[PDB]
Amino acid sequence: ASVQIVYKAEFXYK
Amino acid sequence: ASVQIVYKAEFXYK
Repeated sequence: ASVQIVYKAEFXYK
Repeated sequence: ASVQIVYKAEFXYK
């Protein structure tokens, strides 16, 4: 599992 | 369409 952070504007493990 | 930047570790419009 890993930390995932997304910037798409909006900005958030699995 | 919009800019998308992802951090998952690795770090990249659609």
